[PDB]
Amino acid sequence: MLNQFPGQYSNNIFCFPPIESETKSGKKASWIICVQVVQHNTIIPITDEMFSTDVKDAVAEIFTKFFVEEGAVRISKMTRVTEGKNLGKKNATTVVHQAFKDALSKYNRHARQKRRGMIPPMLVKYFNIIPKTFFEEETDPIVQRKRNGVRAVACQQGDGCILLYSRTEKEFLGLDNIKKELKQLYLFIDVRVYLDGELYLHRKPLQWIAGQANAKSSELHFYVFDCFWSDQLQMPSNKRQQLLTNIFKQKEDLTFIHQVENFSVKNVDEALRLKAQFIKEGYEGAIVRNANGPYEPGYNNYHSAHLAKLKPLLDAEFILVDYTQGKKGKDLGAILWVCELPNKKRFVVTPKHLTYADRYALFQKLTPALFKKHLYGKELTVEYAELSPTGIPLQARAVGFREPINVLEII
Amino acid sequence: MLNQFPGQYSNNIFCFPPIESETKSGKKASWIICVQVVQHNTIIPITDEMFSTDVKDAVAEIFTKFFVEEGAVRISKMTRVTEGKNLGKKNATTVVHQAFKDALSKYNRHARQKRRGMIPPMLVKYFNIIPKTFFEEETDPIVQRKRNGVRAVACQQGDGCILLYSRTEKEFLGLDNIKKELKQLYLFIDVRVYLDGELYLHRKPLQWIAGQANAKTDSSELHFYVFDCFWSDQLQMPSNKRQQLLTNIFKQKEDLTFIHQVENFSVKNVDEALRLKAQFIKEGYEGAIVRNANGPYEPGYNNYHSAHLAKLKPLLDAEFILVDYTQGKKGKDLGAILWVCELPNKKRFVVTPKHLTYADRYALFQKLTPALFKKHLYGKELTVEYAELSPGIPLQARAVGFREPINVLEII
DNA sequence: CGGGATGCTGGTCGGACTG
DNA sequence: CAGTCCGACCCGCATCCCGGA
Ligand SMILES: Nc1ncnc2c1ncn2[C@@H]1O[C@H](COP(=O)(O)OP(=O)(O)OP(=O)(O)O)[C@@H](O)[C@H]1O
Ligand SMILES: Nc1ncnc2c1ncn2[C@@H]1O[C@H](COP(=O)(O)OP(=O)(O)OP(=O)(O)O)[C@@H](O)[C@H]1O
Ligand SMILES: [Cl-]
Repeated sequence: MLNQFPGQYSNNIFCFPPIESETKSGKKASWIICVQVVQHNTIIPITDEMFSTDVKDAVAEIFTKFFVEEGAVRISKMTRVTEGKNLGKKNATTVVHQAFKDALSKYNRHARQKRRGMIPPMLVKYFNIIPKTFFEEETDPIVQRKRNGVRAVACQQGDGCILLYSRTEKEFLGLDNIKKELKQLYLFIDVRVYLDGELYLHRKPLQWIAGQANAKSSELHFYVFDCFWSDQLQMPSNKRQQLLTNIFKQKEDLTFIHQVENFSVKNVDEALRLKAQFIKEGYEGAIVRNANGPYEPGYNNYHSAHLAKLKPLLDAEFILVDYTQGKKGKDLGAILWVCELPNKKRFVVTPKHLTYADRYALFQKLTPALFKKHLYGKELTVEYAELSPTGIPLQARAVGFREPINVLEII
Repeated sequence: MLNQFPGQYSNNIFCFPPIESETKSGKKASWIICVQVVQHNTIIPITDEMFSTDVKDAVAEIFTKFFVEEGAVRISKMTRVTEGKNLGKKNATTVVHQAFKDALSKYNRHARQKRRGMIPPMLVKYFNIIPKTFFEEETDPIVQRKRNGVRAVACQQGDGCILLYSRTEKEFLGLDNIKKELKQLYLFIDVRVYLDGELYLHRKPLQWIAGQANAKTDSSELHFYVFDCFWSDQLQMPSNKRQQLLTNIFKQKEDLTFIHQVENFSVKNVDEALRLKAQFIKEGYEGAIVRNANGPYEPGYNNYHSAHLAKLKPLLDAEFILVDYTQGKKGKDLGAILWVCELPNKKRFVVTPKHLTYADRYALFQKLTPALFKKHLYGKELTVEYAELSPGIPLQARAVGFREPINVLEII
């Protein structure tokens, strides 16, 4: 299929992307290679069918065009492809398909003769909250599913090696099914691009997925949800996702590598419905990306404020050790609980099922005495997001106690 | 030049190493490829001169031999090499040289069709001490120079990539001069081998060497000095055997410019080892490495240090505040005074008086008082020769002397 | 300095080859 | 007769050498 090759198609002539460079004189140079199909002294339009079956007396011609900054163009002689290769085998190529292969050959080699390490993948700062600025952009944010697998970044070392490394900046062993497909895909795409994704196979626990990724069965898939260039880390998230989609338009025959579906939302409610939907399809949640977010690598565990994860909260039990009130605004005068981690380190937990009138009334009517006799030392189940690395649970809310009490009635 | 190719030479026929395999029946199979040079219907001996100039009407013949466990041998047809390649260019090969290239081709491909990640480099436990067990082995230990550079392990990923990683298990950028030569060297050597060495360029500070190794834009001026090798499937292999394999690897290619084997020295006693250490310091190296002859390769998994290597280097210098004194507990150190300095973190450690006899250490610990020490030694600054920092206390610490010099034997 | 030619390794294809 | 080896064919990466500026 055409458009699997990089470049623009126009007036029946397909041209690969111009490769620009500087010369000794300091002027700008451009070099372009182009493919055309000639039958009966006529350039005919290129069709997807002629990649499977030849057309009678059609000849493919390849030529290059070269010119300095605002100078006259120079053309090469036409190399005529009149015949496919591996002509007897199942490897056989059509004339047209073989010409594009030779064109992409000369193109990739020209790029190599006239032209990179591991970058830590970007990390998500926000958790079940979407900053209002996400919907103040000219473009709507993107929503993606949140797969509970193992994270991996792909790149090509320039010598030709495909690098698959981890969130801990560690190269992966095995995954030959994926590295094989990445080697194929990198012939058709810019070799400097980093592909950022998740190793995963659906309906499988993370212990199994992490088991295959770390160990040295070729059954995992690679779901790419982002890309970036080392020299253009400020490129907006939106533009990075159009480029990523042009990369995957090229190859749709891949079996183990997949682009992650992108969803547009205009408000928080649209986003929370997609998060609901992905949980029922068995995923871990949703990812929200600001449309103008740059690529902020996670150097020294840095989290970007232009992504948000939408996940369900974790469950745990803690010992209630004290109570207090909120400080800021509406939370001022509203009661908060103080649980404690086994390290005697303590944290605030928010009553989830009480109105603000209750939180005000409860903090007014409670005494150190009545809390020592009825609440101290009780076990309290706490929905929380993450543990601050401090170990403190973040965004902690009290679901309820084991032994059920009504705190409104305590005397 | 012949011995640049793996295999044995005998009766004028060179044969590459047998590649063994299993069959469905479970019997052992062996496959061998061999090269011979025939002139006038006679196998003539292969010479290094035939790699630069052809011999008239000599033809090189390549053939394979294949046989199952204790079964009759099967022979292939002879592939005749009558002509070198790149015949007009400076790339030209002789007939004989071209045949060995084609043999090593079929050999490497057969090995690939019938057949690995980072392992943390092994770490040195002992410091300016050589255990007596090093000299109880059937073979004498090996001493090497200690280059103050950056450590690196080389291996080949099997797909064809050359991996150069660090002690931190992190792949290196740049070093194209070194990776280029490793790719050429790995055509002739077992592809399963790890080469363990040091990135270095002599008479240059470590800030510069580390500067070129870490950055992705080095000037391609560093060298790679290999001092060990290992196989993932045979980490119990004794140090001695690993160094012959390593030396056979480097016998092959001596044309390399950026890759070097580290000179091996035999010693029979501690004094022999310390003279080599002295000698390397005067040539500007950091010290010596001592390897027990039967030491396996123990990778530094959780910063694990192997008790079958020892470094011999000069000690570091520092100043600490004297805060207390005590005595030794074990044997000859019993009743002998020790000082107690303190790190800025208020953590304290024992320092040994270096220039006092044991009679002095006994007398001092008997005659000293908390009073006399609080008034003349407490809080003073004391220079301390030490080895390393315990992962923070200085280890093997010795007192050179104080800033303001006092004679502690005369304190009253 | 751009590119054809040459040779190399790794990939796939297809036809023996042999227990 | 089931892998099991291997020549053949392509292709990306090197180097060598000769136009092409
Ligand atoms: N489409 C996606 N976009 C971004 N991240 C995704 C996506 N699908 C799955 N993920 C995973 O979610 C993680 C979000 O980054 P974050 O810093 O939140 O990780 P974490 O909190 O340490 O791990 P977890 O999110 O599992 O608790 C990434 O590491 C990635 O592996
Ligand atoms: N011939 C050699 N054999 C072994 N190690 C060598 C040799 N030459 C230099 N070295 C270096 O000495 C180091 C000894 O390992 P060790 O665990 O003692 O390192 P370290 O103590 O953390 O670093 P340093 O030795 O610089 O203090 C190796 O990492 C290696 O880089
Ligand atoms: Cl040396």
